[PDB]
Amino acid sequence: APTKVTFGDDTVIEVQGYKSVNITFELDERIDKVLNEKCSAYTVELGTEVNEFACVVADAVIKTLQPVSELLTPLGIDLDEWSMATYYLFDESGEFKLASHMYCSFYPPDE
Amino acid sequence: APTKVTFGDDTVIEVQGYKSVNITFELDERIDKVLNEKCSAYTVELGTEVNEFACVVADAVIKTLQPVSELLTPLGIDLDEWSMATYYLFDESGEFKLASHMYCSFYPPDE
Repeated sequence: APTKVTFGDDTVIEVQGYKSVNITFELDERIDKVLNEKCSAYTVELGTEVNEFACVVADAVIKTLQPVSELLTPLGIDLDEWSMATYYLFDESGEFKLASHMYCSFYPPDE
Repeated sequence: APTKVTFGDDTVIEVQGYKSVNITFELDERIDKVLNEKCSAYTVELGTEVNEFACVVADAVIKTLQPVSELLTPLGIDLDEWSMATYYLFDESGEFKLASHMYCSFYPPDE
């Protein structure tokens, strides 16, 4: 919800805070170069959690690859199987917290 | 369109200016009481013109009176004429410039 700020008089503005998040994809090591081009730019609200931001990134990867579904099957990639995978998003140092540069992978951020 | 403010780092904020407008009605001088109570509070963008503002106040007046349209016919009010009538909005001094307090009437602000 945008925060309404009244300055007295008669004028009222409402602001919303976002953060420009750039994601480097490590999903398949092959089609990652095209994911870092077509669905690598995001802008998320400050109050959002990573568990819910991983969903819009998930929907964007499939919507990016769905038109070219038939050129993925020779590579062994199944969008139906990819549609239900667990997309993890962690910091540049490796932690499930929002940040500028984040990594996307099917596996947790190591240990 | 909300103006985007890049503060460096990765934080982007969207700012949109609005203006609190309350309109004292001069439409019928019998139902002007119930109009000043249920559709006299608006929040308009700083750049909106009055001729376009008159269209949302017009719809808000008819949509306020439509659920009780059958009680307006004994008073001599027909929405089908109000639905197609022309609504003027002017400053406290009779100018076509937005302000906190404006008037609404079927006639221009005198001469």
